[PDB]
Amino acid sequence: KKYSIGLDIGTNSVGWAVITDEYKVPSKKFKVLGNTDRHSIKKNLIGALLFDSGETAEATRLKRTARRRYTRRKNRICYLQEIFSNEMAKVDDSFFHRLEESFLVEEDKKHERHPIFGNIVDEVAYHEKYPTIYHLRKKLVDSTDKADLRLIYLALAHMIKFRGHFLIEGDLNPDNSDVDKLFIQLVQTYNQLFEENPINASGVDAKAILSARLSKSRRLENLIAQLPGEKKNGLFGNLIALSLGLTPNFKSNFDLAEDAKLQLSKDTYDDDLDNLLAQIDLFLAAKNLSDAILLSDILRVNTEITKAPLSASMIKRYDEHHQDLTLLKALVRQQLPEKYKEIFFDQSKNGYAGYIDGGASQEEFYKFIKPILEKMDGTEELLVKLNREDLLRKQRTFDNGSIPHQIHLGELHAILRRQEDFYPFLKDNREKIEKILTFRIPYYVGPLARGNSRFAWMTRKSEETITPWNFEEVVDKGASAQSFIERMTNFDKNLPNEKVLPKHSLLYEYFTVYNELTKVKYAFLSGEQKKAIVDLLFKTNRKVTVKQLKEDYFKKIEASLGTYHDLLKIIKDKDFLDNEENEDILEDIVLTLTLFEDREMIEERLKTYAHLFDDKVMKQLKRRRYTGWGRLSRKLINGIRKTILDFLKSDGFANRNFMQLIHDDSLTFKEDIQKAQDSLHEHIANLAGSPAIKKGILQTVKVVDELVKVMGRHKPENIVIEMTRQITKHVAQILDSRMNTKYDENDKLIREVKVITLKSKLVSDFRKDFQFYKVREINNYHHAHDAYLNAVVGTALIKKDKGRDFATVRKVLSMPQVNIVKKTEVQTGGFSKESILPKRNSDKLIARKKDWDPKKYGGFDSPTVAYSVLVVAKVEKGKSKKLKSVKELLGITIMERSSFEKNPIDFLEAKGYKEVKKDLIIKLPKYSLFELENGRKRMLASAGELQKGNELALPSKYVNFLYLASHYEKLKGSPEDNEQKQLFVEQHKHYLDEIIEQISEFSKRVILADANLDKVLSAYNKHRDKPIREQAENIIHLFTLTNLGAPAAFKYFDTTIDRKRYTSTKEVLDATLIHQSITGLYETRIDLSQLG
RNA sequence: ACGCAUAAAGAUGAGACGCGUUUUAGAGCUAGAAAUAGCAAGUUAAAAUAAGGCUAGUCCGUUAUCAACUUGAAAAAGUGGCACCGAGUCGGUGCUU
DNA sequence: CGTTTGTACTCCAGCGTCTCATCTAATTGCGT
DNA sequence: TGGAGTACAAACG
Repeated sequence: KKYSIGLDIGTNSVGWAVITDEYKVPSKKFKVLGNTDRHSIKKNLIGALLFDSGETAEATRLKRTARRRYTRRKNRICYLQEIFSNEMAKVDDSFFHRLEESFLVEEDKKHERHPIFGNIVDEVAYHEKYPTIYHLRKKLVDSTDKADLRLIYLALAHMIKFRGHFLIEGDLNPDNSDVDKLFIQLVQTYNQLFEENPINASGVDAKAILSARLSKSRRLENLIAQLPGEKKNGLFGNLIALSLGLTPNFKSNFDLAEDAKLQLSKDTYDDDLDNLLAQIDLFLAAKNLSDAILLSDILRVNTEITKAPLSASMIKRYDEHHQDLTLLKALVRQQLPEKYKEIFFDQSKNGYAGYIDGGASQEEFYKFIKPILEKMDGTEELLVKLNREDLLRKQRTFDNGSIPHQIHLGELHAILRRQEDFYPFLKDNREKIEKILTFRIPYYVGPLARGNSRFAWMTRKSEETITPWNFEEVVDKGASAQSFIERMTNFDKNLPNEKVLPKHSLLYEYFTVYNELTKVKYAFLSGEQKKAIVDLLFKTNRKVTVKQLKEDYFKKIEASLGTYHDLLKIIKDKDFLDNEENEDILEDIVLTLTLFEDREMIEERLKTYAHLFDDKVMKQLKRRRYTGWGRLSRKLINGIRKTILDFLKSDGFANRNFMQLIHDDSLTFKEDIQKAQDSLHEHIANLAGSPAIKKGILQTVKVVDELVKVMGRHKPENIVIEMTRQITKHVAQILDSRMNTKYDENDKLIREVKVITLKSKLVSDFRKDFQFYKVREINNYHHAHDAYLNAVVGTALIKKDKGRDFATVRKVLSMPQVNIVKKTEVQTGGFSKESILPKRNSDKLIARKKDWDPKKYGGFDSPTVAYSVLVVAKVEKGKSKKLKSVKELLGITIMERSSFEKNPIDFLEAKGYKEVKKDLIIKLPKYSLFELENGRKRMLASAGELQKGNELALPSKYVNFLYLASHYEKLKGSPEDNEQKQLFVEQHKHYLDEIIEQISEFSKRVILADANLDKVLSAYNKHRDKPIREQAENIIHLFTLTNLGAPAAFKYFDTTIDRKRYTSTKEVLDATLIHQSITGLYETRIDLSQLG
């Protein structure tokens, strides 16, 4: 018999339906097996799979990189301890050890409690003399006396461990923090160079530039307000180049500097400024201006006093906190004695004592303390500081995120240079320590694997271990840098194994220009004319017009080659460029000038050709750049056999374009078959979009194949799919390739099965036209009905009685039975919640390491179960230790399944069970389905919780009525329909009571939440008087009691009603467990009451 | 002015920064039998950031895939009759296994 | 009297900013 | 979101 399949793909559901030539759905008597006494069930060919949505890989990468950074930060300190290790034995042979025993409780320490000095008086003196680390950093920088080696190490480790951002290149001159006023010096120098004496207006201080939020709008407005400059060089158009990345990247200035580019004042600036060098300070002052605007912004100290600006800022940031605390204590105690014992003694409010010791941030502390400062007398300076957001600040606060590492380098350099003459091993290791601080792995070399990585691409110049001091002697940077881009670039589609040509490659240029000119006709343009036209026009003219100059040449005798011309300007040797014996040299150059960007690999690669052309040409070309990868490889256009490029260069009927030349002639048709070559699990990688659709496609294929398997393996006639978009074009190919695997008398496909695709406008119009209204809040049958209607409308459209069929449509929409299925799944993810709880005496705490007992150290909490196993055994009951037989359900967590699947018997024994019976172990994943009396179903959600399992089969008349009242005004859309709709809905009201009765009966049968039903009924009785719309708007909310899935709270007009949480897992240990196939038609029932 | 480089959505990979938690170290004092009472103080550091693994690397550990049962180490293959009259989570009648 | 267990009721969970590279695919400024 | 954890009072031996 003929039939068709309808489908409806989604992000969380896949409706499937089967219809014969008549639009009704067939039914069959499917067999069941197990230890039950049932043998058959009769089911309808309708269903709807449901599943959990997939997710993106981002959140895993964001932790993988963090794991790498934590694995490297320990190695840096390991190197530094190694350097000190030869001498530290003469001072404190255990210093590095107490620093590791520091974390753990006093009972488990092997050495003394005090980390630094190991005895009480010295530790107290140390904390008395240097209240923070910064008072030590500054002391070491500003001193000429021998420091103790422990202090030097402790200061150095702080900077090597915390080292600031690497985002600024070149040097920073520390004293430029003082010279922020040099705006007048800038305009002065601009006046000296531009002797026309531009405006020297000084009425606006640089302070307004530094203090403001100097966005482009603010920068421009403030700059133009202070200087209506007579030329752009004195205003924003140049000062942006002087203080920010250039928006005028081209034509940065027209008068000086060759009219050439500058971009963002990188380290490359020192050579990009050669345009100014060749034709000339206006451009020198930018350096000091930027240094000033940075340092004077971050540093609150004029550095003329000291070499260590940051240590000098933080001391003042500490002193003001002390001086304000001592004042505020006195004021609060004098004016409000009742608040003193709250603010300064609590640890729960947002007060000061709740800001140090609690978790309170700066923002909420100010929010709390503003009023007490405001209404009290004499606090004006505190109000000023608070409005500036500099009141009671901590040193290591959240906003240190902008300090650059040159400051740390400058401090460390002097720290070494003051002490090296007393401790010789520092003298010959300075270059090593400073290297440890500054060393960084380049972004294109990647992980330093040895072949085991799934990610790495690095290649080695030697088989040796990498350290900071010999990185470039072991990694071969050129090969890694090339592979970095070669890894990601895609392959040629026509022969899927060779790399693609760059867009600017010269062979590609010839190919394109020949393919263009061969189509010129007047009769096709013969070969000698090809040579003449190309040599005259395309090798001389920088933009040959499409039309005119060809006609000019024609009348004289009787789309661009850009890279050729750019090379012609870069190197003037005409016959060096225009020679075949140099084509394979220049092609490498055109590749290098697009494969690299860092201006070091280009030196690395071009250097072999330095003899072949003079210095100036080489230095000019080194700065050139190209970008873009094309479509075709070398093998497809040339080399493979005369080649195709030769045929294009030939004369006669070879003028046929590539796309036709390769296609018609067997001699060149041969390539497309000789290397023509794939399963779904890698074809799916070609699909664009998020994984959320890939999952739906994958499930849809399985559903289709298994439906075909059920139906006696006769192929379906038509398949209708639903989501001008590529994805729905790809899915059609995915289905039809598998379906039509059959070949005709010409060895090509036979269309056994047709694939069709629709758009939702038709089905929505059908809904509105024939009043098959959909309400999304009641039950999950809409997926199946949608799929069925898709199949109906698609088959009707492709075949093309409405006065006869609608009865069948009505009944199949009204059928009570629909094969809803939820996909079982083993859980994957993190072991437990991340928050490290404080120590508690409860035993739920999970140890954070092997030998850190949670009772003393705290730890994680609330782990997650992977799957649950039914176990039957004997357990030791009572003080008399009776080995009572027990049947029990146990949960296996993600952390444990590795051991469990390795050895179930010893794990179940370690749980405490004795004499467990092996073959009675069952695996029960999440969402396993159980059936109990009266059809009361429950799904497992964990070892100790359940979920509902039933669908409410509300009749069609009620959903039809509720549709006409869930929307009243917006639903109208037309007066002639509205009048009769209003006349209809008004003439009966008892349907509200019918809905209440239905919900009450269904809840009494299967939900068993009677208290909430009583509350609902009482509230409905209370509000019976309200108009019909007000009733309906919350009657729609009322079905949240009966819907499938985990229970959740909802609200009724004034009353919130809380969720009921089933927990009685014990009631299930004797229910009929159901195993289902994906479609749900094939079933297996295990009766747990026959076991144990 | 039709044109395409464009911004504005994503997908994937690599390189660095700033915080936040947890446990110790920073000798609280006085009057009282104690409970309690009065006052003083507060800003920093070390160690860990999925338990761990063997391939021993400056490497790997949260994405994707997964009813039963027979065979197969596994991949993988294979295993469940039809017509008719009716509907409250699917029934019944008939034929043939 | 002592124990297990059943219901109703809270309170809760790691986060923000940089640089670089490739791809797809639908969009618009105003190129002239 | 929806699941683990704490604190509370009644049925059963």
